[PDB]
Amino acid sequence: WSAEDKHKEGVNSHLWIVNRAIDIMSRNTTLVKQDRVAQLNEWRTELENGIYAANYENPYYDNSTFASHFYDPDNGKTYIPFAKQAKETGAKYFKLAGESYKNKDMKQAFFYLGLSLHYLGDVNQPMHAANFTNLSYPQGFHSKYENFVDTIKDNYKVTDGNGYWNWKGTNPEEWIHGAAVVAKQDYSGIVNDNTKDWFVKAAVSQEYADKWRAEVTPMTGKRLMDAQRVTAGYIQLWFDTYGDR
Ligand SMILES: CCCCCC(=O)OC[C@H](CCP(=O)([O-])OCC[N+](C)(C)C)OC(=O)CCCCC
Ligand SMILES: [Zn+2]
Ligand SMILES: [Zn+2]
Ligand SMILES: [Zn+2]
Repeated sequence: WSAEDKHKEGVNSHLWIVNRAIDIMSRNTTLVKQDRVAQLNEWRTELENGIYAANYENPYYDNSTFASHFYDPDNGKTYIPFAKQAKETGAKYFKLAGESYKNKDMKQAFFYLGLSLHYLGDVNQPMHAANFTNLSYPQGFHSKYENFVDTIKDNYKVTDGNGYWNWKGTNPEEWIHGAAVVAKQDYSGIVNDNTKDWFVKAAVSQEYADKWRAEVTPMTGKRLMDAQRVTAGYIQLWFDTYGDR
């Protein structure tokens, strides 16, 4: 997903997903301790820095190849042989964030959590769970799709307090893998002969530009809503794990 601006949801789908997940936690009045939401907002600057940094600097963006932002649940690999993938990388920052938290280094803890949330967010994007990059055919489709998502995401906000609490085990890797499994299933709903064909013809015909956008919207809405619920459960897990007990 996009992450063009560090603090603006308008062009940062990653930030939007996290903010909506926090809203889910805020709406939940039977399980979530609201002081957890207070802490996230207190260290929002560091959190947002982490969400953003993943796409703009080393080692997070792997020398501009973003290899660590991809993870195919079927073979457990990213799109470049032997490179690090989203599951191990996302889990790495989830744990680093927790250790910092336990040591009262809030700035470090929330920056790392932000990074971890970025990776979790990415595997919810079908293309990232299928190793379909901006260089995959049709070239350029990956980025144009994520840019389009920013224009319609607000129509798919989750408005209840039901996050996927304890969705998977206590191991963050299970959460990232689980999200990728579901996302890859919805891959064909976004990338297929039709959308590929229309995207290419969209170059000369606005008529076709509207066609592929419409075609991928339903599945996009579903993916965005799932991403919100999973992220809320992931954050809740982080606090249950490192928040004393
Ligand atoms: C020269 C143009 C750069 C565009 C690159 C791009 O759109 O990357 C998207 C994801 C990046 C992970 P993401 O979080 O979904 O990033 C989206 C936003 N952004 C690329 C602007 C940082 O990575 C790839 O597809 C790898 C191949 C790169 C080809 C040059
Ligand atoms: Zn992304
Ligand atoms: Zn992407
Ligand atoms: Zn990314």
